Amino acid sequence: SVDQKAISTIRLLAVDAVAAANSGHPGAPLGLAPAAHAVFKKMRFNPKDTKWINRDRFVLSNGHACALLYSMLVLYGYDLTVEDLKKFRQLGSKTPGHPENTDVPGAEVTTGPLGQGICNGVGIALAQAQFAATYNKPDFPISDSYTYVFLGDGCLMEGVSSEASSLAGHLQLGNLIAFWDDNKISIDGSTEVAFTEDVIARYKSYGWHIVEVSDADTDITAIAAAIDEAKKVTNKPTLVRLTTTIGFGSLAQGTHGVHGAPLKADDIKQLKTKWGFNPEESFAVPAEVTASYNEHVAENQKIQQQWNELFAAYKQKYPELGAELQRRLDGKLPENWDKALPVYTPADAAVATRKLSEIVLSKIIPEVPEIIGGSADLTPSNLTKAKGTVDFQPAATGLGDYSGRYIRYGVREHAMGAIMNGIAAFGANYKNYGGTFLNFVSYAAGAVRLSALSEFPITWVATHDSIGLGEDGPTHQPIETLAHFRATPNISVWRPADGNETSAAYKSAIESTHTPHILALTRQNLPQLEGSSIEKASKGGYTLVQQDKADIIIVATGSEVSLAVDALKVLEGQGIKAGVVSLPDQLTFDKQSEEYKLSVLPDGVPILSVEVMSTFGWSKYSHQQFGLNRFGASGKAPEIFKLFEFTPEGVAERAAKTVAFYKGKDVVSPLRSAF
Amino acid sequence: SVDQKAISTIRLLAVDAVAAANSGHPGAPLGLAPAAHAVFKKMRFNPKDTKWINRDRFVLSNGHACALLYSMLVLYGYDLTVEDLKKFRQLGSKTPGHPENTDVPGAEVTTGPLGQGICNGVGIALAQAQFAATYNKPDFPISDSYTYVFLGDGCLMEGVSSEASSLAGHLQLGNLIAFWDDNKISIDGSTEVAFTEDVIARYKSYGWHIVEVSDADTDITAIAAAIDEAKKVTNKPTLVRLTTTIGFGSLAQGTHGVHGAPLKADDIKQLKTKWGFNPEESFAVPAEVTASYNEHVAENQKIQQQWNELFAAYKQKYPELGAELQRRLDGKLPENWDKALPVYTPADAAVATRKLSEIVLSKIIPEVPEIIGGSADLTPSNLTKAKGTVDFQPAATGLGDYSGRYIRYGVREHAMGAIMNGIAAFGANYKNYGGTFLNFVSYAAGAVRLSALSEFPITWVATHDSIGLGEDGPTHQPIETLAHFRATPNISVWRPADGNETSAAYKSAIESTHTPHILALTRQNLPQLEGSSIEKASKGGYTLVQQDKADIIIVATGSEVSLAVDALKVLEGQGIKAGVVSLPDQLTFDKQSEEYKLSVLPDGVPILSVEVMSTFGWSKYSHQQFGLNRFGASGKAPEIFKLFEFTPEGVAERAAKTVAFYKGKDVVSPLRSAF
Ligand SMILES: Cc1ncc(C[n+]2c([C@](O)(CO)[C@@H](O)[C@H](O)[C@H](O)COP(=O)(O)O)sc(CCOP(=O)(O)OP(=O)(O)O)c2C)c(N)n1
Ligand SMILES: Cc1ncc(C[n+]2c([C@](O)(CO)[C@@H](O)[C@H](O)[C@H](O)COP(=O)(O)O)sc(CCOP(=O)(O)OP(=O)(O)O)c2C)c(N)n1
Ligand SMILES: [Ca+2]
Ligand SMILES: [Ca+2]
Repeated sequence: SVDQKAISTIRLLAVDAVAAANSGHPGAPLGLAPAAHAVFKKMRFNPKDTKWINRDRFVLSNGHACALLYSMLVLYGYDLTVEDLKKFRQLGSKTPGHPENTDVPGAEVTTGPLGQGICNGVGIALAQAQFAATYNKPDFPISDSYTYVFLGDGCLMEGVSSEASSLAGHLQLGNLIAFWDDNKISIDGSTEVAFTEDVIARYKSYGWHIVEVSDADTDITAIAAAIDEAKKVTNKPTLVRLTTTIGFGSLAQGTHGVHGAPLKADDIKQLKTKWGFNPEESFAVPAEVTASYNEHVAENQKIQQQWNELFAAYKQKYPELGAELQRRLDGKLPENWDKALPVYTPADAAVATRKLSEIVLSKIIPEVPEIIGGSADLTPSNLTKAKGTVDFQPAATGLGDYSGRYIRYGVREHAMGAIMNGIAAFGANYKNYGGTFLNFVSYAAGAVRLSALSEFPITWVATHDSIGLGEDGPTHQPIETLAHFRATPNISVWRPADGNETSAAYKSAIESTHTPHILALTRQNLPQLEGSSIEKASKGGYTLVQQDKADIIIVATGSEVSLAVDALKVLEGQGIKAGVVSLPDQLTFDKQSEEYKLSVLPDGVPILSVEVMSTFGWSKYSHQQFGLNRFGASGKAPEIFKLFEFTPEGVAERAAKTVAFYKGKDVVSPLRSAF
Repeated sequence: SVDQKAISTIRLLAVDAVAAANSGHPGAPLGLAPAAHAVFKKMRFNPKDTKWINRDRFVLSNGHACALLYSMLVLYGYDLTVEDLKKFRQLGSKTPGHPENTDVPGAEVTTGPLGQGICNGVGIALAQAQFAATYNKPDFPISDSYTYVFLGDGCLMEGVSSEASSLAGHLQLGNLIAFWDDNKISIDGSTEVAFTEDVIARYKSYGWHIVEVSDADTDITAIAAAIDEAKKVTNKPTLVRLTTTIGFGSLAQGTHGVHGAPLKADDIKQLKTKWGFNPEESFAVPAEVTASYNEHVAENQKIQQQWNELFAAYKQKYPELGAELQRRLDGKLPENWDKALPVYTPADAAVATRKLSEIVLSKIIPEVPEIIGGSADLTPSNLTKAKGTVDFQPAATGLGDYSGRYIRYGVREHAMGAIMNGIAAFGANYKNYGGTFLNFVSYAAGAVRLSALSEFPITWVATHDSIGLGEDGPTHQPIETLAHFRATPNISVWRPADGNETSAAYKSAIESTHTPHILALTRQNLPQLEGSSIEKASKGGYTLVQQDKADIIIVATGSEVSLAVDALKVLEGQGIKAGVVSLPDQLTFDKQSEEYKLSVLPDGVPILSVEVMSTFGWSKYSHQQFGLNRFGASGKAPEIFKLFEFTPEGVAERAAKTVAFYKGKDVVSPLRSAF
């Protein structure tokens, strides 16, 4: 049949791609080709409009199997060709060894790190439910799409998927349909060596629906029926158990050796002949397969055409919502939304930056409907919920509604991070955030790094940034955390010192389209600074106190800017004139012009950094660094600062030593380099 | 009864400690006091010998509840007193706001970051099973102890606990007995808002035994019976569901407000009067409670006394095993064990450092019985198993034995990291390791940081360290990872360049008693270096190529040392004389004498670092830094190095620019500072 020919075509494209690269993973593509064929036949999508907001989404969570995904995209006429398949795993190609959303048309997210994709699917489905609840009206199903996810044993072993699966079951996400590649083989061999749990019983315990397909090597009728069954269960996510043979058809099928290395040439020949293909030919695409797939594309394009007319009629019937939806699909924030950002003066009271963050959210959430977010069981400590908003919950629970804007993530930082990536991936201008303590953002590093690589504008509201949190002690107090994330490409790490800087940090985070943000916020109160503004803090680094005859410049962030200002006064009494630079975001600063940066960190003056955490990175901006390179302590926060000499006198002492160290030396800006 | 008085004493000590600090968590201590009383009565331990190797272990995974743990330790006469309780959460005290094994007698591990402690308990139980299988003989139950863990809803939400619980069920760890504080309250309120899964059904799906105690606020008889029941189930870990009221007895019992803030003074008064205590008194310890607890201590001490005689008789009956056990309990490695480390010369072939690591393990595992380890489903890629060894599995599976030495962790990096901490915490000189790709050590950051804070000598065998891995691409290629871990206090991060350096890295990792190690290892082959040795590499940094008239010194690590050596030859043809420093471990180097370090990085010469990852940290050792501060690429590894100019010519160009940049300047060692 044509279906059988399509499945063989998919299998052989994937094998041939791996063969051409002499690198990659043929086993799961061989095993999952029937399911991929069946799922894509049920999916609504437009290869010529990858951003249609009512498309079904597909996520390959077992991203090593991406020769399968690329083969589907090529066969369906996405902007990816057989010539691209021939360049699988080659430098600069559109077919990298794991899928990258920035590079691969039709890759919704970046996978390869196991466990992430299923969580991203949870986030796509969460966003779809919120979006539909916000916009759909009687006779206007603006959003009714599904989220289809493939995942393997490795994804099911990774704890992040347990977190997201528990939460997705709680949230009754009925448009999520996941498929487990139940092939009983991982890199170390049989799953009997390490993974003997009853997966289906576990998924039932989360409140998922289950469908089992015992012969998923051939039974596409049952796979299609499982999708239809899943669509009838509107209040539970579904797991479809696909019992497959890894490497189906290979001489080496059912073995770990077929997971992750190219097949032998004679094996590929026998695959081809058993399936009616020419063993002398590679990258074959039978025209009848193209014709069949083109029929489905044409039907999907007519569905999108009708959706466009539905949307036009929606704008006439619901003018306000229609204009809001249009603006979001255009990628534009509300005009002058930033006029809602709070502004402060030096006469205003001292406030912790966690509380300033609460106040920002309170003002901007009503103005910007595409902001949603939550906390990982730290809502009353991170201060992440705007009073009066409703939680995102299924209405059946009585605890919220899908139109809600605040997500109770539970104690699930890693899944929160990956779910945030999925919400961003949904599109529609979602600007979404997640609260935890800065030290526990580290639990989510796997997902945070992918926010950066995937270029998603997600935001971590990362409170309790330092030893300033006090008594909870060193298991809670960051030391290495900012260095870790600043050292990751494409992460804006804001550490605002006061009210105006906190507003600048949010302006950046919400306006972002390609850069994730981490906002490092305090438990303890900080004064409003003389010289701060949204305008200057938006530059990432700025001169807070200008001193034309400076003996030293002190560059600082966050809670240490006020400390630097107090140290300047101590230094005055010692006959030393200091300037102060505030550096709320190193990435934003780095992106400013060379001349702007040199105006902040000029030649001819020693520069001392002050930040109560690791000194790593700080030599970009300073000659000497005063930081904290040891773990913290459990005690009242002011006593910890005193212990470590983060006091006006301790800063002044180190500043005076810095001035003395450079006496008789020629000093150039830390911004200069040899290459 | 005295039991009732003991429970009240525990509750009120915990509340009074929180009150004195005006900080901390009274709710779970109030709810778990009955269970703590019952468990400690069943436990065998010696307050005067916290290291008795056959003690039962207790782990408080819900570490915020540590006022409960501290109260138990005080009441039992550990080296912790009521005066220490009065200093709860105060700077420098022995009663920090979360338990620290380095600080608190009777704290086996450091908890506070949720999810970790239960995984540590899995590791303690894994070690006990391996230890018992290694040493026990007929009539000689050298090791027969249990591992008791308390954990809450937050621990059950964290994915790391799912990973470890799946694995513990697979491993049939019948001496693990965990207790879930089922109080239905977390920080964000009722668990109905975020955590509605059927926990018991999930634990059954992992192969755990379940006991439910429906009135754990009072029914210590049932808690004791649950322990007895768990002890009869020798082939499954047990979860005991303790249905409790958070804050039991408080006016605010059963609310989120009692989780994490001090009780009101009038609330404490009514607690005291309802339980027969004086509301005017704090830190009361009724002498009848002390007497009852002392009886149990005296009995436990007689049990340890008999164990000491059993051990003496064991040494007579099993002389070789007895001497091995004695040496391990003394904390000593085998005499001259390091003579087994492989040594190489520059005439030997190029080898990837992952393969050099395999070869080291092959030589040292037979010589050092306290080495055990595993991989997170990457055994044939990390090369972490010595040929001929048997896996750690329950014999019932046919796949291994508890005497085995190799652990199949599955795709569970985070739990692997926390399990490694538990194996170290068991003691008996265990030197344990865990393999994954360096980029996925980041999945385990929560546990890695605790290895550092807890001072455990665990080892990560972290292969595939860079873009040198090639085609798997940027989702697999570290950039930020070494900077992150080097910026964490107390982590040795070895990046050996060749065979001799890899042996030095293992010498350090195995000899460690207080510092975790990460060994960053290559996929790709590297040459044996002229000038390397175990002796010099043991210093962490050393002069590989000395040049008395150097125009520049190039400092490098790992795969970039050979690159620096090749660049030196290019530079010679440009009339530039270079020296080369190899810096296999920055932490070890930092610990050398100031004079040694200056002999490696002298004044008066520009120094350029070369390492194909983040430049963060490198200014400690260099004036200019050539690194990779962007994500990688999917392609053949040599092509990626060429793309980013990590070639002999690209290094030479930057070295020549560095020499020119410092012409006419006075240059002092990067090791100098102002303070
Ligand atoms: C978070 C995480 N941890 C481990 C992995 C590693 N891993 C993976 C890879 O890194 C690919 O993403 C490796 O396959 C890698 O490409 C090779 O080991 C490289 O070989 P070499 O030639 O360099 O030696 S896949 C994998 C588990 C496979 O088990 P599954 O059951 O999920 O997939 P299957 O049905 O067997 O195809 C596992 C465990 C990952 N991708 N993500
Ligand atoms: C990995 C991780 N994530 C989050 C936490 C935070 N957290 C915790 C803490 O950081 C303490 O370790 C906080 O309590 C913290 O002390 C306060 O929020 C500070 O308040 P503030 O005055 O500074 O505002 S506890 C916690 C969840 C509590 O739920 P459980 O059900 O585990 O405990 P319970 O029965 O309610 O006592 C949660 C979620 C953690 N300890 N570990
Ligand atoms: Ca599998
Ligand atoms: Ca709880």
